[PDB]
Amino acid sequence: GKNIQVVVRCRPFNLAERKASAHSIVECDPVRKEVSVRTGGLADKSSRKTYTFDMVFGASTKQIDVYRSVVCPILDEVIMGYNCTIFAYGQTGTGKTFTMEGERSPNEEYTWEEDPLDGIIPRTLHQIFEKLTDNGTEFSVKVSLLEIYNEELFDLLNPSSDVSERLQMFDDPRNKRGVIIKGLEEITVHNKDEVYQILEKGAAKRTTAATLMNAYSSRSHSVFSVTIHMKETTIDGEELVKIGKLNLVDLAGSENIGRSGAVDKRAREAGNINQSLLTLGRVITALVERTPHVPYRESKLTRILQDSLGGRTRTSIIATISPASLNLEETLSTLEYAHRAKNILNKPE
Ligand SMILES: Cc1ccc(C(=O)N(CCCN)[C@@H](c2oc3cc(Cl)ccc3c(=O)c2Cc2ccccc2)C(C)C)cc1
Ligand SMILES: Nc1ncnc2c1ncn2[C@@H]1O[C@H](COP(=O)(O)OP(=O)(O)O)[C@@H](O)[C@H]1O
Ligand SMILES: [Cl-]
Ligand SMILES: [Cl-]
Ligand SMILES: [Cl-]
Ligand SMILES: [Cl-]
Ligand SMILES: [Co+2]
Repeated sequence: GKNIQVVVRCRPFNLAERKASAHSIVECDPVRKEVSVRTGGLADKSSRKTYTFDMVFGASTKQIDVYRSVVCPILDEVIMGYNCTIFAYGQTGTGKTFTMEGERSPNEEYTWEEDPLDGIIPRTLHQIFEKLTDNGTEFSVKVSLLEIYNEELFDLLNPSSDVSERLQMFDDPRNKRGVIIKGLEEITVHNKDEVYQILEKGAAKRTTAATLMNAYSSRSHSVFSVTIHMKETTIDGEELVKIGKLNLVDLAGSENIGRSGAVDKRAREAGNINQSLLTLGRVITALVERTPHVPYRESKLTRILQDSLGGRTRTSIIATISPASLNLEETLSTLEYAHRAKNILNKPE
Protein backbone atom coordinates (compact mmCIF):
# COMPACT_ATOMS: atom_id res chain seq x y z
CA GLY A 1 0.00 0.00 0.00
CA LYS A 2 1.22 3.43 -1.18
CA ASN A 3 0.02 5.28 1.93
CA ILE A 4 2.97 4.01 3.96
CA GLN A 5 6.33 4.76 2.34
CA VAL A 6 9.79 3.62 3.28
CA VAL A 7 12.86 5.40 1.91
CA VAL A 8 16.57 5.28 2.64
CA ARG A 9 18.94 8.24 2.88
CA CYS A 10 22.68 7.62 2.76
CA ARG A 11 24.80 10.52 4.08
CA PRO A 12 28.19 11.49 2.70
CA PHE A 13 31.42 10.24 4.19
CA ASN A 14 32.33 12.44 7.18
CA LEU A 15 35.78 13.59 8.33
CA ALA A 16 36.20 10.88 10.96
CA GLU A 17 35.51 8.22 8.33
CA ARG A 18 37.88 9.73 5.76
CA LYS A 19 40.73 9.99 8.28
CA ALA A 20 40.23 6.38 9.27
CA SER A 21 40.39 5.57 5.53
CA ALA A 22 37.08 3.74 5.93
CA HIS A 23 35.98 2.00 2.73
CA SER A 24 32.79 3.08 0.96
CA ILE A 25 30.58 -0.01 1.16
CA VAL A 26 27.16 1.30 0.07
CA GLU A 27 25.70 1.89 -3.40
CA CYS A 28 22.40 3.76 -3.95
CA ASP A 29 20.57 3.48 -7.25
CA PRO A 30 17.84 6.18 -7.24
CA VAL A 31 16.36 5.03 -10.51
CA ARG A 32 16.11 1.44 -9.48
CA LYS A 33 15.24 2.43 -5.85
CA GLU A 34 17.97 0.10 -4.74
CA VAL A 35 20.57 0.15 -2.14
CA SER A 36 23.37 -2.34 -2.35
CA VAL A 37 25.95 -2.96 0.36
CA ARG A 38 29.25 -4.82 -0.01
CA THR A 39 28.83 -7.36 2.77
CA GLY A 40 32.04 -9.41 2.80
CA GLY A 41 35.73 -9.06 3.43
CA LEU A 42 38.05 -6.30 2.26
CA ALA A 43 38.72 -8.05 -1.06
CA ASP A 44 35.30 -9.62 -1.65
CA LYS A 45 33.66 -7.84 -4.58
CA SER A 46 31.21 -10.58 -5.39
CA SER A 47 29.58 -10.38 -1.99
CA ARG A 48 26.87 -7.77 -1.81
CA LYS A 49 23.29 -7.43 -0.62
CA THR A 50 20.54 -5.52 -2.42
CA TYR A 51 17.36 -3.98 -1.00
CA THR A 52 14.52 -2.17 -2.67
CA PHE A 53 12.51 0.73 -1.27
CA ASP A 54 9.95 3.38 -2.25
CA MET A 55 12.84 5.76 -2.78
CA VAL A 56 16.56 5.90 -2.27
CA PHE A 57 18.67 9.01 -1.69
CA GLY A 58 22.39 8.77 -2.19
CA ALA A 59 25.08 10.88 -0.58
CA SER A 60 24.77 13.84 -2.97
CA THR A 61 21.04 14.27 -2.12
CA LYS A 62 20.29 17.66 -0.63
CA GLN A 63 17.72 18.73 1.94
CA ILE A 64 15.47 20.15 -0.76
CA ASP A 65 15.35 16.84 -2.66
CA VAL A 66 14.24 15.03 0.46
CA TYR A 67 11.59 17.60 1.21
CA ARG A 68 10.02 17.66 -2.30
CA SER A 69 9.97 13.85 -2.71
CA VAL A 70 9.00 12.75 0.79
CA VAL A 71 7.49 15.68 2.62
CA CYS A 72 5.57 17.85 0.17
CA PRO A 73 3.12 15.15 -0.94
CA ILE A 74 2.41 14.54 2.73
CA LEU A 75 2.03 18.21 3.62
CA ASP A 76 -0.58 18.41 0.86
CA GLU A 77 -2.68 15.88 2.82
CA VAL A 78 -2.14 17.64 6.13
CA ILE A 79 -3.40 20.87 4.61
CA MET A 80 -6.28 18.86 3.21
CA GLY A 81 -7.28 17.99 6.78
CA TYR A 82 -5.39 14.81 7.65
CA ASN A 83 -3.10 13.65 10.39
CA CYS A 84 0.23 12.28 9.11
CA THR A 85 3.64 11.06 10.41
CA ILE A 86 7.21 11.01 9.19
CA PHE A 87 9.95 9.17 11.09
CA ALA A 88 13.68 9.22 10.91
CA TYR A 89 15.19 5.90 11.84
CA GLY A 90 18.83 4.90 11.99
CA GLN A 91 22.12 4.51 13.75
CA THR A 92 23.42 7.41 15.81
CA GLY A 93 25.49 9.72 13.62
CA THR A 94 23.69 8.82 10.39
CA GLY A 95 21.61 12.00 10.05
CA LYS A 96 18.21 11.59 11.68
CA THR A 97 18.53 15.05 13.23
CA PHE A 98 20.21 16.60 10.22
CA THR A 99 17.18 15.39 8.23
CA MET A 100 14.47 16.53 10.67
CA GLU A 101 16.12 19.85 11.76
CA GLY A 102 19.09 20.64 9.58
CA GLU A 103 21.84 23.16 10.11
CA ARG A 104 22.66 26.84 9.62
CA SER A 105 24.90 27.61 6.61
CA PRO A 106 28.10 29.59 7.55
CA ASN A 107 28.51 33.36 7.80
CA GLU A 108 25.23 35.30 7.55
CA GLU A 109 24.20 34.25 4.05
CA TYR A 110 20.58 33.06 4.50
CA THR A 111 17.37 33.90 6.25
CA TRP A 112 16.56 30.84 8.27
CA GLU A 113 13.72 29.93 5.86
CA GLU A 114 15.98 30.07 2.84
CA ASP A 115 18.95 28.18 4.25
CA PRO A 116 19.53 25.18 1.97
CA LEU A 117 20.71 23.21 4.99
CA ASP A 118 17.25 23.45 6.59
CA GLY A 119 15.73 20.09 7.46
CA ILE A 120 12.12 18.95 7.48
CA ILE A 121 10.79 20.94 10.43
CA PRO A 122 11.84 24.52 9.37
CA ARG A 123 10.86 23.82 5.75
CA THR A 124 7.44 22.59 6.81
CA LEU A 125 6.73 25.58 9.08
CA HIS A 126 7.91 27.96 6.37
CA GLN A 127 5.58 26.29 3.80
CA ILE A 128 2.57 26.19 6.07
CA PHE A 129 2.60 29.98 6.51
CA GLU A 130 3.52 30.76 2.86
CA LYS A 131 0.97 28.35 1.32
CA LEU A 132 -2.06 29.10 3.56
CA THR A 133 -1.39 32.82 3.16
CA ASP A 134 -1.33 32.49 -0.66
CA ASN A 135 -4.52 30.49 -0.55
CA GLY A 136 -6.22 33.18 1.56
CA THR A 137 -7.32 30.67 4.17
CA GLU A 138 -7.82 31.67 7.78
CA PHE A 139 -5.66 29.46 9.96
CA SER A 140 -3.68 29.02 13.10
CA VAL A 141 -0.62 26.93 13.85
CA LYS A 142 0.15 25.21 17.18
CA VAL A 143 3.27 23.21 18.01
CA SER A 144 4.52 20.85 20.72
CA LEU A 145 7.69 18.94 21.17
CA LEU A 146 7.65 15.83 23.31
CA GLU A 147 10.77 13.92 24.19
CA ILE A 148 10.65 10.27 25.33
CA TYR A 149 13.45 8.92 27.49
CA ASN A 150 13.51 5.83 29.73
CA GLU A 151 9.71 5.60 29.26
CA GLU A 152 9.20 9.12 30.73
CA LEU A 153 7.65 11.96 28.76
CA PHE A 154 9.17 15.48 28.75
CA ASP A 155 7.79 18.75 27.39
CA LEU A 156 10.68 20.68 25.78
CA LEU A 157 8.52 23.70 24.99
CA ASN A 158 7.63 24.58 28.54
CA PRO A 159 9.70 27.56 29.68
CA SER A 160 8.53 27.42 33.30
CA SER A 161 8.67 23.58 33.60
CA ASP A 162 12.43 23.79 34.28
CA VAL A 163 13.08 21.08 33.65
CA SER A 164 12.76 17.38 34.17
CA GLU A 165 9.24 17.05 35.57
CA ARG A 166 7.58 14.10 33.75
CA LEU A 167 4.20 14.44 32.06
CA GLN A 168 1.30 12.00 32.50
CA MET A 169 -0.35 10.03 29.72
CA PHE A 170 -4.00 8.97 29.80
CA ASP A 171 -6.22 7.31 27.24
CA ASP A 172 -8.52 9.93 25.73
CA PRO A 173 -12.06 9.18 26.99
CA ARG A 174 -13.46 10.98 23.94
CA ASN A 175 -11.11 9.29 21.38
CA LYS A 176 -10.67 5.47 21.25
CA ARG A 177 -7.37 5.83 19.39
CA GLY A 178 -6.24 8.96 21.23
CA VAL A 179 -4.23 9.80 24.34
CA ILE A 180 -4.11 13.00 26.39
CA ILE A 181 -0.74 14.03 27.67
CA LYS A 182 -1.47 16.03 30.79
CA GLY A 183 0.25 19.40 30.86
CA LEU A 184 1.85 19.11 27.40
CA GLU A 185 2.33 22.64 26.21
CA GLU A 186 1.04 23.42 22.74
CA ILE A 187 2.54 26.79 21.79
CA THR A 188 0.54 28.88 19.33
CA VAL A 189 2.73 30.27 16.55
CA HIS A 190 1.23 33.65 15.69
CA ASN A 191 3.89 34.67 13.20
CA LYS A 192 6.14 32.35 11.21
CA ASP A 193 9.34 33.91 12.58
CA GLU A 194 8.34 32.99 16.11
CA VAL A 195 9.14 29.28 15.57
CA TYR A 196 12.80 30.20 15.61
CA GLN A 197 12.81 31.41 19.23
CA ILE A 198 10.38 28.77 20.34
CA LEU A 199 12.65 26.08 18.97
CA GLU A 200 15.83 27.78 20.10
CA LYS A 201 14.45 27.72 23.63
CA GLY A 202 13.57 24.10 22.99
CA ALA A 203 17.18 23.36 22.11
CA ALA A 204 18.48 24.96 25.30
CA LYS A 205 15.97 23.06 27.34
CA ARG A 206 17.20 19.97 25.41
CA THR A 207 20.88 20.69 26.11
CA THR A 208 20.09 20.98 29.80
CA ALA A 209 18.32 17.58 29.66
CA ALA A 210 21.50 16.00 28.31
CA THR A 211 23.62 17.32 31.22
CA LEU A 212 21.48 15.21 33.47
CA MET A 213 20.48 11.93 31.89
CA ASN A 214 22.62 9.10 30.44
CA ALA A 215 23.36 9.30 26.69
CA TYR A 216 20.42 11.62 26.38
CA SER A 217 19.44 12.55 22.83
CA SER A 218 20.94 9.41 21.28
CA ARG A 219 18.56 7.33 23.44
CA SER A 220 15.56 9.63 23.29
CA HIS A 221 12.68 9.85 20.83
CA SER A 222 11.65 13.33 19.87
CA VAL A 223 8.09 14.01 18.71
CA PHE A 224 7.46 17.35 17.09
CA SER A 225 3.76 18.01 16.24
CA VAL A 226 2.24 20.83 14.24
CA THR A 227 -1.55 21.23 14.30
CA ILE A 228 -3.21 23.57 11.84
CA HIS A 229 -6.76 24.83 12.31
CA MET A 230 -7.90 26.12 8.92
CA LYS A 231 -10.99 27.94 7.70
CA GLU A 232 -11.82 28.68 4.04
CA THR A 233 -14.76 30.28 2.35
CA THR A 234 -15.80 29.13 -1.11
CA ILE A 235 -16.82 31.15 -4.16
CA ASP A 236 -20.51 30.77 -3.44
CA GLY A 237 -21.31 30.65 0.24
CA GLU A 238 -19.56 28.13 2.33
CA GLU A 239 -17.31 28.45 5.35
CA LEU A 240 -15.11 25.33 5.50
CA VAL A 241 -13.26 23.93 8.50
CA LYS A 242 -10.35 21.49 8.48
CA ILE A 243 -7.78 20.41 11.02
CA GLY A 244 -4.54 18.97 9.73
CA LYS A 245 -1.72 17.53 11.78
CA LEU A 246 1.84 16.53 11.07
CA ASN A 247 4.10 14.52 13.38
CA LEU A 248 7.82 14.66 12.74
CA VAL A 249 9.59 11.96 14.66
CA ASP A 250 13.28 11.80 15.32
CA LEU A 251 13.79 8.32 16.78
CA ALA A 252 16.30 7.04 19.33
CA GLY A 253 19.44 5.65 17.60
CA SER A 254 19.10 2.12 16.28
CA GLU A 255 22.68 0.97 16.98
CA ASN A 256 21.58 -1.77 19.40
CA ILE A 257 18.92 -3.20 17.14
CA GLY A 258 20.43 -6.35 15.64
CA ARG A 259 20.29 -8.00 12.24
CA SER A 260 18.57 -11.38 12.31
CA GLY A 261 20.89 -14.26 13.26
CA ALA A 262 23.25 -11.92 15.17
CA VAL A 263 25.16 -13.68 17.99
CA ASP A 264 24.23 -11.51 21.01
CA LYS A 265 21.02 -10.00 19.57
CA ARG A 266 18.71 -10.43 22.63
CA ALA A 267 21.29 -9.03 25.08
CA ARG A 268 22.08 -6.09 22.76
CA GLU A 269 18.41 -5.23 22.18
CA ALA A 270 17.40 -5.18 25.85
CA GLY A 271 15.93 -2.06 27.45
CA ASN A 272 12.86 0.07 26.91
CA ILE A 273 14.29 2.23 24.15
CA ASN A 274 15.38 -0.65 21.94
CA GLN A 275 12.07 -2.49 22.42
CA SER A 276 10.10 0.65 21.54
CA LEU A 277 11.92 0.70 18.20
CA LEU A 278 10.95 -2.92 17.63
CA THR A 279 7.36 -2.29 18.70
CA LEU A 280 7.16 0.51 16.19
CA GLY A 281 8.43 -1.94 13.51
CA ARG A 282 5.62 -4.34 14.44
CA VAL A 283 2.96 -1.64 14.31
CA ILE A 284 4.16 -0.50 10.90
CA THR A 285 4.33 -4.05 9.49
CA ALA A 286 0.88 -4.85 10.83
CA LEU A 287 -0.45 -1.67 9.23
CA VAL A 288 1.18 -2.53 5.86
CA GLU A 289 0.01 -6.19 5.91
CA ARG A 290 -3.31 -5.02 7.29
CA THR A 291 -3.28 -7.62 10.02
CA PRO A 292 -5.88 -7.05 12.85
CA HIS A 293 -3.43 -7.10 15.71
CA VAL A 294 -1.41 -3.89 15.80
CA PRO A 295 0.25 -3.49 19.11
CA TYR A 296 0.07 0.27 19.82
CA ARG A 297 -0.06 -0.25 23.63
CA GLU A 298 3.32 -1.84 23.96
CA SER A 299 5.25 1.38 23.81
CA LYS A 300 4.76 5.02 24.74
CA LEU A 301 5.76 6.19 21.22
CA THR A 302 3.11 4.04 19.49
CA ARG A 303 0.46 4.95 22.05
CA ILE A 304 1.11 8.61 21.28
CA LEU A 305 1.09 8.07 17.50
CA GLN A 306 -1.73 5.57 17.29
CA ASP A 307 -4.31 8.18 16.47
CA SER A 308 -2.22 9.33 13.47
CA LEU A 309 -0.96 5.98 12.39
CA GLY A 310 -4.37 4.31 12.47
CA GLY A 311 -6.54 6.71 10.43
CA ARG A 312 -6.75 7.87 6.85
CA THR A 313 -3.18 8.91 6.74
CA ARG A 314 0.20 9.08 5.09
CA THR A 315 3.14 7.62 6.99
CA SER A 316 6.74 7.71 5.83
CA ILE A 317 9.98 6.41 7.31
CA ILE A 318 13.31 7.85 6.34
CA ALA A 319 16.00 5.30 7.25
CA THR A 320 19.37 6.95 7.47
CA ILE A 321 22.62 5.03 6.89
CA SER A 322 26.41 5.70 6.82
CA PRO A 323 28.39 4.71 3.65
CA ALA A 324 31.39 3.56 5.70
CA SER A 325 32.94 0.17 6.60
CA LEU A 326 32.94 1.45 10.23
CA ASN A 327 29.14 1.18 10.05
CA LEU A 328 28.53 -2.08 8.22
CA GLU A 329 26.50 -4.07 10.79
CA GLU A 330 24.40 -1.05 11.81
CA THR A 331 23.68 -0.22 8.16
CA LEU A 332 22.59 -3.79 7.41
CA SER A 333 20.44 -3.90 10.49
CA THR A 334 18.77 -0.58 9.47
CA LEU A 335 18.05 -1.97 5.99
CA GLU A 336 16.65 -5.19 7.42
CA TYR A 337 14.45 -3.15 9.77
CA ALA A 338 13.20 -0.92 6.92
CA HIS A 339 12.67 -3.93 4.70
CA ARG A 340 10.71 -5.75 7.42
CA ALA A 341 8.50 -2.69 7.96
CA LYS A 342 7.39 -2.76 4.32
CA ASN A 343 8.29 -5.73 2.18
CA ILE A 344 9.35 -4.68 -1.27
CA LEU A 345 10.76 -7.44 -3.49
CA ASN A 346 13.90 -6.87 -5.47
CA LYS A 347 13.17 -6.40 -9.15
CA PRO A 348 15.06 -8.65 -11.65
CA GLU A 349 18.67 -7.50 -12.31
C1 LIG B 1 18.73 27.68 9.28
C2 LIG B 1 19.00 26.97 10.62
C3 LIG B 1 19.00 25.59 10.67
C4 LIG B 1 19.23 24.93 11.86
C5 LIG B 1 19.41 25.68 13.01
C6 LIG B 1 19.73 24.94 14.27
O1 LIG B 1 20.88 24.52 14.35
N1 LIG B 1 18.80 24.82 15.24
C7 LIG B 1 19.14 24.10 16.50
C8 LIG B 1 19.05 22.55 16.42
C9 LIG B 1 20.04 21.90 15.44
N2 LIG B 1 19.83 20.43 15.45
C10 LIG B 1 17.41 25.32 15.07
C11 LIG B 1 16.39 24.21 15.37
O2 LIG B 1 16.33 23.88 16.67
C12 LIG B 1 15.46 22.91 16.99
C13 LIG B 1 15.38 22.57 18.34
C14 LIG B 1 14.50 21.58 18.76
CL1 LIG B 1 14.38 21.19 20.45
C15 LIG B 1 13.71 20.90 17.82
C16 LIG B 1 13.80 21.23 16.47
C17 LIG B 1 14.67 22.22 16.06
C18 LIG B 1 14.76 22.56 14.72
O3 LIG B 1 14.03 21.97 13.91
C19 LIG B 1 15.65 23.58 14.34
C20 LIG B 1 15.81 24.03 12.89
C21 LIG B 1 14.98 25.32 12.64
C22 LIG B 1 13.64 25.37 12.97
C23 LIG B 1 12.91 26.53 12.76
C24 LIG B 1 13.50 27.67 12.21
C25 LIG B 1 14.85 27.62 11.87
C26 LIG B 1 15.58 26.46 12.08
C27 LIG B 1 17.09 26.74 15.70
C28 LIG B 1 15.62 27.02 15.99
C29 LIG B 1 18.03 27.16 16.83
C30 LIG B 1 19.44 27.07 12.98
C31 LIG B 1 19.22 27.71 11.78
N1 LIG C 1 23.03 14.23 4.46
C1 LIG C 1 24.02 14.79 5.18
N2 LIG C 1 24.92 15.61 4.60
C2 LIG C 1 25.93 16.17 5.29
N3 LIG C 1 26.15 15.97 6.61
C3 LIG C 1 25.33 15.18 7.34
C4 LIG C 1 24.20 14.52 6.64
N4 LIG C 1 23.57 13.79 7.57
C5 LIG C 1 24.23 13.95 8.75
N5 LIG C 1 25.28 14.79 8.62
C6 LIG C 1 26.23 15.19 9.69
O1 LIG C 1 26.63 14.04 10.42
C7 LIG C 1 26.66 14.30 11.84
C8 LIG C 1 25.63 13.47 12.60
O2 LIG C 1 24.32 13.71 12.05
P1 LIG C 1 23.01 13.71 12.99
O3 LIG C 1 21.91 14.25 12.14
O4 LIG C 1 23.35 14.34 14.28
O5 LIG C 1 22.81 12.14 13.15
P2 LIG C 1 21.82 11.40 14.12
O6 LIG C 1 20.81 12.44 14.45
O7 LIG C 1 21.25 10.28 13.26
O8 LIG C 1 22.72 10.98 15.29
C9 LIG C 1 26.31 15.77 11.98
O9 LIG C 1 27.55 16.49 12.04
C10 LIG C 1 25.62 16.14 10.70
O10 LIG C 1 26.02 17.48 10.41
CL1 LIG D 1 37.44 -3.81 6.37
CL1 LIG E 1 2.06 21.05 -4.14
CL1 LIG F 1 3.13 -8.10 19.44
CL1 LIG G 1 4.49 -9.37 22.72
CO1 LIG H 1 25.65 6.85 -2.73
